[PDB]
Amino acid sequence: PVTWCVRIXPTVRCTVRX
Repeated sequence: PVTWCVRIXPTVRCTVRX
């Protein structure tokens, strides 16, 4: 249920963990 929006260089990604 937790979303982790991290960025790798200029690209942002939201990895959802539960």
